[PDB]
Amino acid sequence: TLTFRKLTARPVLLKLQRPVTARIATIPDWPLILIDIETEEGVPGRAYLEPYVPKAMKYLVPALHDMSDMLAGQPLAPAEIYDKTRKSLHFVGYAGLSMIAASGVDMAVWDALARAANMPLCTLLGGTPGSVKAYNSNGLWLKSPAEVAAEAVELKAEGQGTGFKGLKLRMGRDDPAVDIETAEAVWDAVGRDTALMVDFNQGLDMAEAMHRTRQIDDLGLEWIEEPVVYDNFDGYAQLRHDLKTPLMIGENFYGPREMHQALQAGACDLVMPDFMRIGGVSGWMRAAGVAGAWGIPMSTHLYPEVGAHVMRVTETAHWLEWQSWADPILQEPYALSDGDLIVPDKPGLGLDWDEDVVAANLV
Amino acid sequence: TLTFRKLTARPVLLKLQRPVTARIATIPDWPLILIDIETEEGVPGRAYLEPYVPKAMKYLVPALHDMSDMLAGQPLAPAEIYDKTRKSLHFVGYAGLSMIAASGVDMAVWDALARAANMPLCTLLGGTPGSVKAYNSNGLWLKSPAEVAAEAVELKAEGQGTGFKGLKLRMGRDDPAVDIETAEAVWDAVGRDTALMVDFNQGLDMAEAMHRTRQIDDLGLEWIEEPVVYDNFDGYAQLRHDLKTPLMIGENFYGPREMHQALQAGACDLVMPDFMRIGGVSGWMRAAGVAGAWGIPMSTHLYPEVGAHVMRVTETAHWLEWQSWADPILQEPYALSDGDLIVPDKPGLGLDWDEDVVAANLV
Amino acid sequence: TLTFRKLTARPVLLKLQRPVTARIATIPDWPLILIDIETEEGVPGRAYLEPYVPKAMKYLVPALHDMSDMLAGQPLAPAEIYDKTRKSLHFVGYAGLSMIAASGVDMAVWDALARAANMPLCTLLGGTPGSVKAYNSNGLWLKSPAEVAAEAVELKAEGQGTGFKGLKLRMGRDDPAVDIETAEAVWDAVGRDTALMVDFNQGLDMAEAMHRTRQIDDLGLEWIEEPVVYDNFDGYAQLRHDLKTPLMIGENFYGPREMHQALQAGACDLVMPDFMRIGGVSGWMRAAGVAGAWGIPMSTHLYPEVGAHVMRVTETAHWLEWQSWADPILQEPYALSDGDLIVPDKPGLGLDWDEDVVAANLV
Amino acid sequence: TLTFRKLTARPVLLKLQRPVTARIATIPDWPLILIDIETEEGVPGRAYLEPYVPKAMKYLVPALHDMSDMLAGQPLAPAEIYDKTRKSLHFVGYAGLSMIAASGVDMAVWDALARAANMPLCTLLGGTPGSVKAYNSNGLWLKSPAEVAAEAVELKAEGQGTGFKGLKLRMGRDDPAVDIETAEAVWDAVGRDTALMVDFNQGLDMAEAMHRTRQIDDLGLEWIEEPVVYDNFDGYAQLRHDLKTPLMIGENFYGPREMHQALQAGACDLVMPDFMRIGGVSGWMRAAGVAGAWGIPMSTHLYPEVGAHVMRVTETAHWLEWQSWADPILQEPYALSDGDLIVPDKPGLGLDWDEDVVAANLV
Amino acid sequence: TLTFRKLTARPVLLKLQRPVTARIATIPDWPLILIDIETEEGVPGRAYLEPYVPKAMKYLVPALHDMSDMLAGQPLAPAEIYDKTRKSLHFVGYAGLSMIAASGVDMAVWDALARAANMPLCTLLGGTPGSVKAYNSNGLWLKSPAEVAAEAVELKAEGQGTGFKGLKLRMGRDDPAVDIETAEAVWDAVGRDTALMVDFNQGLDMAEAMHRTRQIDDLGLEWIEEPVVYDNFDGYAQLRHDLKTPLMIGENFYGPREMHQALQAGACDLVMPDFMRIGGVSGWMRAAGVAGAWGIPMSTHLYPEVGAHVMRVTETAHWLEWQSWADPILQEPYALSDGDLIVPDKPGLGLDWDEDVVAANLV
Ligand SMILES: [Cl-]
Ligand SMILES: [Cl-]
Ligand SMILES: [Mg+2]
Ligand SMILES: [Mg+2]
Ligand SMILES: [Mg+2]
Ligand SMILES: [Mg+2]
Ligand SMILES: [Mg+2]
Ligand SMILES: [Mg+2]
Ligand SMILES: [Mg+2]
Ligand SMILES: [Mg+2]
Ligand SMILES: [Mg+2]
Ligand SMILES: [Mg+2]
Ligand code: NI
Ligand code: NI
Repeated sequence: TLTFRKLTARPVLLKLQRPVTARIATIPDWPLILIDIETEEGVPGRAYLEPYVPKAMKYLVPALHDMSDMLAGQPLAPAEIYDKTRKSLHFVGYAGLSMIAASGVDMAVWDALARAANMPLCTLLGGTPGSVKAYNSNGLWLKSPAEVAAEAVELKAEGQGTGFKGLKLRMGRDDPAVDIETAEAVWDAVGRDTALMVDFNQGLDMAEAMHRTRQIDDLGLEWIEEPVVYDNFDGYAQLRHDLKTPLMIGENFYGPREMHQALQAGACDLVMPDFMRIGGVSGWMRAAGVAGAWGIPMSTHLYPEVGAHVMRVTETAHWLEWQSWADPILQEPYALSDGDLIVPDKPGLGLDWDEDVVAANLV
Repeated sequence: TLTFRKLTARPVLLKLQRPVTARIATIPDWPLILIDIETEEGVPGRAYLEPYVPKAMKYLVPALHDMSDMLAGQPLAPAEIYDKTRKSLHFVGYAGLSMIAASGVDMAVWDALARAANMPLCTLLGGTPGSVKAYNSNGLWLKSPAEVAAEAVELKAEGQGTGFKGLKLRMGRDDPAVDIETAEAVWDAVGRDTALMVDFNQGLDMAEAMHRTRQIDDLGLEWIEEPVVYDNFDGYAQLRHDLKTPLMIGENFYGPREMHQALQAGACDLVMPDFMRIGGVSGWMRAAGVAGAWGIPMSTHLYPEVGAHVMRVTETAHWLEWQSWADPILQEPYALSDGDLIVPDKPGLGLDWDEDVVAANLV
Repeated sequence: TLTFRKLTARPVLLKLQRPVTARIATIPDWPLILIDIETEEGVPGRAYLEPYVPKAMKYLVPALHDMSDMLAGQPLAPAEIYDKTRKSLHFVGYAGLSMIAASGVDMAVWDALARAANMPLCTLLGGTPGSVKAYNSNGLWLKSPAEVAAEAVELKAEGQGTGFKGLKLRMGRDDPAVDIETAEAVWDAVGRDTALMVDFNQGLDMAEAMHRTRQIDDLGLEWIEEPVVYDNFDGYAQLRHDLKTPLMIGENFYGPREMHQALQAGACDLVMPDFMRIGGVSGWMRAAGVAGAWGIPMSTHLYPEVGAHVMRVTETAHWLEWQSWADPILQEPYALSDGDLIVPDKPGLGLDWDEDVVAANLV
Repeated sequence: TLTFRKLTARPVLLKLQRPVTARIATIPDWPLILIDIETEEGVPGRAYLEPYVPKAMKYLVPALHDMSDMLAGQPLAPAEIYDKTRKSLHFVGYAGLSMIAASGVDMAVWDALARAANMPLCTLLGGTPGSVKAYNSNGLWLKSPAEVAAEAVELKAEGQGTGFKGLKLRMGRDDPAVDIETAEAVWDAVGRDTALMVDFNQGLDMAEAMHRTRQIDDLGLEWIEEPVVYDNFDGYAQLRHDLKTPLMIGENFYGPREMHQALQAGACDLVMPDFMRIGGVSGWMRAAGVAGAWGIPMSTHLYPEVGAHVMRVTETAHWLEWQSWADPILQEPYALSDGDLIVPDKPGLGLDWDEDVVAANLV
Repeated sequence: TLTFRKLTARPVLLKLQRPVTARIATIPDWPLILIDIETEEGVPGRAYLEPYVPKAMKYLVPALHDMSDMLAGQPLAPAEIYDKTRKSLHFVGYAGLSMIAASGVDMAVWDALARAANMPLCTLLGGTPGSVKAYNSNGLWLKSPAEVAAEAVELKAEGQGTGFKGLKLRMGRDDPAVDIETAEAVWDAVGRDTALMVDFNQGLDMAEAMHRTRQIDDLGLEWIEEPVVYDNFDGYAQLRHDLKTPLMIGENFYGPREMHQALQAGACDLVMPDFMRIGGVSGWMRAAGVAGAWGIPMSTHLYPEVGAHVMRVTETAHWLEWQSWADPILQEPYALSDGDLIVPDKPGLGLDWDEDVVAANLV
């Protein structure tokens, strides 16, 4: 047997190696909530959240400790717990901060059940450890073309061996021609065999989206990601239709049902759920089922360690989004080989906290 | 009157003249199940199955002999038999192996019925013997461009006289540019007036299909065949809308109803039913009713002899798929003239086994 | 071989045993065109048309003789002939009188082909002679409840043995209350386990149809047939939705494609093609593929002899519509046994003209 | 008051100045049926049918005279007579030869009604005589590119003055490249100012239609007309969507409801009802209500005189189709000026027969 | 020849025999605008408008007169006039007051055109004078049941002979249950053979409409008219779906295109255009072509005289709405016989102003 004892959630703030350079402002900081579960039987559980907004950690940590109090003494069973955490907060929404806290609990609980089985997570879910093809989203923010191009060479090599086969390139400069120029410069530096995933981060309104995505539709991008506000399914459907290049969304899906509603609306060619919004491992697995049936290629967003684990059992696995923003809190991040992330043969997610860096960065 | 006595199914394995060089592996062997029907009145029936997977014959031969036992003494009437054979295995599915056994019975009993009428099959079905425009699918597997271009010269010539007006060219190499290079080499060699039908054999996921089919959309191909796994109708609907070049599927339709559902789902521009999957002659004639109503051009897959006969009475007959992989077990294969297959003036399908090649290759 | 020599069309006009009593008038005469085909090899073909409008025989007999001149010396191949005949009249329409001529030729040609094979038509089409469940449409025209009920007793009795399991009851009286009263009086006389198929013969506009079909929706009818004008598909779709009782149409389908269109539009729950409009045996078999794919129960209209043959090989065979209106000119009408029509074991349709009744009624 | 007495239909076979050179054969002859109405009040009605196939006049004349007998003594009211002609043959189809007969009657009767009112037909319908822009469909059949280019010059000039602003060009040659060459050669000769309306005459199957219409989609055609068989609404919907050039159909619409169904199916961008199929003037004015509500531009097919009249009152009037195949039997064909056809200030249609030519070409 | 000289429009305010007794207030005044046309050739035109709102006549009279000035000297051609009037006010909307002015001109102009041809309007339109089934909308306002039942006996007798076969019963009392009692009381007094058309006059919101139309759906009403505000097509679609009783709208359609949109939206089972809103005779005729293609039973609203003329040529004519509100200003209104309005054998609408009643009620 396996019984939930308590959950501890510790907020930390990390200084990015390469700060987010958007048009609106520059963001140098990256918040993380570290989550440790204890069971009566002495099996630990470890995972983390990346909630983007440092301030919101002040709402999430309390919400996590409330969930811990609620769940104390009950079976550590991810699916049961997933149902209790959501119901507890249905009155203030299944989407949003409610889901975010519930997902954090979920990943840590799955990690604990896997350790209890003495299995890597992916093995518990019915696969095995192995490689997962990945792309580098460490940077390529809205700097100058020559700066971005030089960074692109570094980001590629971060993949080891032959390098990453893809890079995420951000767009949304005041002047569209520079975005193209930046894309053209990057390919000149790293070679055209490299896949470029472009991301607008919801920066455009529909009119801007139409003109701008059309300008880049014949560039040969791997995909065009979230050009408008994430819940505009009417707009996405129009864009998907006009665009030949694959249209990518999903990082803002709050649960499998929302994915299912996006697909019924014909809103996208590709999807990439985020682990804290989709409902953790449980939400992902259900979402993989939906994506599986529609046959839509499915990628990840953030959480490279959990992502690599579930991608090993995801029917339509497409790309794993890789970045090292969370690396400092880990004793050993997963190894890279030829741009492929390697799931290590360790129980659960195989995460161990670097407590020095944690203490040096606690809030 | 005409009465079913028994049915014999004999498994053979032929050495292909040109090995199937796919991406995963090279396949040198081609399995065939020879079917001989006996009636109480002495009228024989002869047809064959081409089930691809040699191990599968050990599931199909037993299934055929069980059908033989069940049919013994009953009237040799294809439409009644098609009903009893399907009904007997409905619990283990109408589609797949069940259908395949029922389709082999069906082709052979229609052979017997046409013999009993002393009519060629096409004539019993309401047409007459004649020629059917064909294309050559003997090869053009995944070898080098210069090697495929040379092989193409030979394949066109197998058509006799002015040769085949079309060739099937397989695509799916690791590097998409080499697929294109191969098409260009082939067209240089045999001339651009030669139609090229491109087949990916379900080897791509959706994202790969979107990119690769787009790259070849302006080449001038006759059609693009099964880019993705065959039951992904949502994906096919998408590909077909985006591609200007006709999208072709159908070889994995299990029955007319499945064809009808694919057309309702807007999955394809063209269809090419396979005789062992569609329900033999009975299935084909029904799918032809469906295709005729929609106005969808209908082509064949494998079984060039049965194909030529039914194509003579198919309202939307398009292209016949010709290969000579099964020729060795026949005393006389159908003649070719300028790329048309000639249906001979013989009762039934006019097959007589070469019992030397059979014994030389029996399993 | 088998070669078309000539075709002769003789118009005859018969006094109906039970005259058509509608609201507009009383139609007492039934026209038939008797078709005889000769081949160079001495095989005959015989079939007939029931074109409803006596004077229309002056358009069809010439049309049929014109087709005989065109076909002269060509192979007697039904599928090919069906192409040729329909093609020769395409400027004056595929639907309507053109189709009626082609249909007559088609049925007779199929009869000849089957004779050539020494097989009953149904056997040639892949089935066997046997029984086909029928219902009686000889009468139950718009008379008084008392009269209709007493006639219903005789009508059930024409079935032999336990009698017809179904009767066609015509409706469309000035006072709908009397239609209902009539239906009730019939069930009172022949018993409630007798299926009543109600036919309105296109007598109503949509508002009347909405009112009257609703009034009878709960009587327990077998079906409701053509309440409005036959090409009002928008209307039929509305009626079909509002009514729970099955809605029946199709006797005015000109070809399999038109059936396809009615089904896409959602116009009906059941279909009943007429052989002179659907395209004869060739048209029926195509439409049977379409109906089979959709799963729509398929019934016949007129031509009980051809009807019984093709229903033996029609996948979704429902009811055969039986009447004795053309019996007079046949030497041996098909036998009836417990309301089933018995397809006799004779070549083709096994029709032989009763020349005494022909001369007596020739036009 | 105005009373129908009798109707006379005279079959006539003319020789075309420029013979129809198609792919399959060459038709030099053009059948006509001159129709004459007599009224008890001494007012005549004159109109003609152009039924394409000479042999079909054998069916129509008997049908026309059968309608005379039926209408004799009844009020000469076009709408009432339209109702009564259709209903009399509904059993042998609303479409096809029956509609053709009714339309001929309908045109003569509308002509009589306009004469009785002493107004040109267009004036009776609420308009006034005037010019109607036309295009020349006299030829450009399937001849040598140079032969067609030369003819195109003569054709523009038949329009008088600055000439016809549009020409019908027939496509469908064995080699599609020569179709295009012909377009380019016709333009070289008459200037790119000239609109080209391409017509395939239903000569293609769907696969041919897809390839070929795509090849000509960037040529700058005014429209592409009936590429495939006229009732294939599913195929037309696909072509319309794939093609940017407008897709024209409708010359084979039998009645206003059929146009309505085509538009619901998304079958076309432009329509061009033919007066013998659409139901004469009654049918046209109803069709114009439909096209007017959809906003679909409506053009005509054959019958330049009736055509010019109704176009004057057609809300979405587009192009008139002009040809002079019927000219010989008219004393005074309508005047041409700078491409526009001039509706004269004569009562009715203003037709008078040249009884010399009639007698010379009677049957 | 026929030329427009001037149009005079005279406001008159009558006092209804039976005052309008709605839920909100009682309305005893009925405004009419009388319209007279002068042609250069001395042919007159007479028709009237019923704008409901007395003060509106001050917007319309200046609008009609402004139209007179612009039309001065141009040909009196309804179709052409219909286009010029509508065009001149397109900047201030095609629907609404613009249309109402244009419709008044259109009816008066068609009257003149018919007079100039010495024909009744219906004869000019292809019909003949005759009877048209009518229903009585003179009263049955929101009084008590026994009062309404009493008035009903009176209203039915106004139809002469066997009486009106239909009555319009208004609903929308504060208390629904009394609406129901009123229907029964009317039926208890005039017999259940009499059709009741129920009109709510847009008086409900959707919740009330759902509840109240449902409560009366089993009463046996001829139809249910306009329960909610007239432009709520979403709501009507729902109501029409839920209600088995036919749902009637249309009196508020501004033009044939609006009817087309309503049908496309599935908004109703029946339509009843109003002549000032639909576009007079021109708009009606076009709308009749639309309605005719759909098979929608079409009825009239107000203007019994113009209505009876067009109903004689309306393919799906259903019910004529008859009331005697405008009678006082006519010398000889149309006769009734057994509930059928009689179109008299007189040129145009046969309207002549009783000028003493006009002088007596002028504004
Ligand atoms: Cl789903
Ligand atoms: Cl279908
Ligand atoms: Mg992103
Ligand atoms: Mg797209
Ligand atoms: Mg294939
Ligand atoms: Mg496509
Ligand atoms: Mg019937
Ligand atoms: Mg239903
Ligand atoms: Mg044409
Ligand atoms: Mg288009
Ligand atoms: Mg009202
Ligand atoms: Mg309803
Ligand atoms: Ni599109
Ligand atoms: Ni429903």
